[PDB]
Amino acid sequence: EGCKNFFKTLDARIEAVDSLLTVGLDPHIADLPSPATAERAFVFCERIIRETLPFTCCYKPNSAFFEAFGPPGLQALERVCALIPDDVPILLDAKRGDIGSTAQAYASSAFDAFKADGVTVNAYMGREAVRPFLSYRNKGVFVLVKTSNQSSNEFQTLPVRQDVPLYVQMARVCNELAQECVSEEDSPSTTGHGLRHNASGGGVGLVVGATDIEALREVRKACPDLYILAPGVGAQGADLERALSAGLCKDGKGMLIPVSRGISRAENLAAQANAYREQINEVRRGIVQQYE
Amino acid sequence: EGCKNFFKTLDARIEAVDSLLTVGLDPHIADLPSPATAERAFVFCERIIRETLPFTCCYKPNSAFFEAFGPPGLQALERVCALIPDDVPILLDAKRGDIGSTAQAYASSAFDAFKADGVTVNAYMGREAVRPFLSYRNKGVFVLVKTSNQSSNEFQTLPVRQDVPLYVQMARVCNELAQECVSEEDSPSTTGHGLRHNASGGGVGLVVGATDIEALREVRKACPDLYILAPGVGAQGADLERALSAGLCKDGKGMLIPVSRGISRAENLAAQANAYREQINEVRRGIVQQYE
Repeated sequence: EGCKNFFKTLDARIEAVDSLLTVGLDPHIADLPSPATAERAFVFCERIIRETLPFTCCYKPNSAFFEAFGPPGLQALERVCALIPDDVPILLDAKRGDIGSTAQAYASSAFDAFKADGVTVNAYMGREAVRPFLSYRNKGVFVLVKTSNQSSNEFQTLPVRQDVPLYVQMARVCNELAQECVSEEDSPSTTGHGLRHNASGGGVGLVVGATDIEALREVRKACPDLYILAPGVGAQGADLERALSAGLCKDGKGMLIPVSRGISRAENLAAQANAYREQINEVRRGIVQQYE
Repeated sequence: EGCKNFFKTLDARIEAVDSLLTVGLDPHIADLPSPATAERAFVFCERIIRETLPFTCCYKPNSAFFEAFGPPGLQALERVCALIPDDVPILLDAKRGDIGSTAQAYASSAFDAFKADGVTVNAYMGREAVRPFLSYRNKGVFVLVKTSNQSSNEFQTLPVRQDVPLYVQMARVCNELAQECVSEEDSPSTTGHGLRHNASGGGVGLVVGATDIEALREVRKACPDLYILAPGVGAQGADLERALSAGLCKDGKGMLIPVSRGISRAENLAAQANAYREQINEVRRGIVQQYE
């Protein structure tokens, strides 16, 4: 079964280990034994995977930290991705964004070379920057909508042309794009969250910071079915219970909570991972119970 | 003299070889001898540099095409960058864009590891995504304003809050950012285009497609001194004479014309490079002559 994908594999993994926890694989030089190397970055990511695997539904390595070591850093990235099991999606956080010809090469890099199951994308340049990634029909493509940082309140929150914030228009385009890539499948869906993904387990995802509760509420309203990657928990001190409440779908899914330092710096990685997992699960229980 | 920078080195190179031609180093698999490899990508870029060097003021390798071959592809990128002389700026077209911590790693990748003199950046996430690159005070940081593709007329041209297009607000932020990073230098400048770059030869650049003449006119008006990288010529059939007229500064500089396939596919690379060089120069003659 070399038919590993993003969303279908994800859903099974989520139900199998009961988790929406995504674990970031970010080898910051400062967190590695001195003197830092690409090899040490590999070991760092290995131990993390080895210990948090039972509580994790998805691994999110961030390309920048590997790129910091040059070619040996990417050599480490490839080895890290190859280390992750076939039943656990790999979301490559590279926030790539360029024109057609060029985006096709970033897509191939992420999927053919690094062998990721999903990838992060920047759509400032419009849909021509997202489609090339979606041609790989079984892959997850997560578009940056409203980010977790402070400066997101500089362009992303600008009123656009009753006016809507730029990030909202971005979400509407993403939803329209999701609908465009599932246009030939029997509609309406027979399971419900039909735009969540396509028959191959591929589809459009959204990146919305957990830090901004309003944004999650607005994005969810524009894109009711799509998955949302919500960075912010731990490091940026985001309110986890309030975030899930705003972004989770009726079925208690449709949202991924990525944590990096929150886990990697912990005395016990495995115990910490589970702590977030359980914490997340307390909220999911409520959401799913209200509608039964 | 290991004091190579972007803008000061650039200006000298521009005057030395009399050119605003930037040569793209984009090894598309389709243009390489079959079966394509990272090694063949290196040779491809080598021959290009070897032949167009005398007419080129800057080399622009696009990271995506190297990333397409995996780690060996980046191993090739590093070798390509190391091949370029000390008097010719290297602009790494990676369109990187992420938060502080992470952007610092992309910066280090581009400068410490790949040893580029400049880099392309995506500011959808605001100024926190650009500053980390600017901490490397002698480097050129080119922000995506209004791109050359079609989909740029999807978000970039949206009216923002007398309303202005998003790309214009993006330019104003870039100019405000340039002014922020040169705030401690004697002002006004003694040479004029003072925000062009800082004392270390570093500074903020702009990426505006040559294809959209109006955009060039608008961006120039918001950012009168800054350099503009204008992709579009050749491949996307942009009007070169009209583009330069809209974006060139009074002194006949402040603009870079990147060409990839236009050159790489030519029967004679060197002759073609010069053809664009001369073509560009005919326009510069006029601009500089009107104000004398």
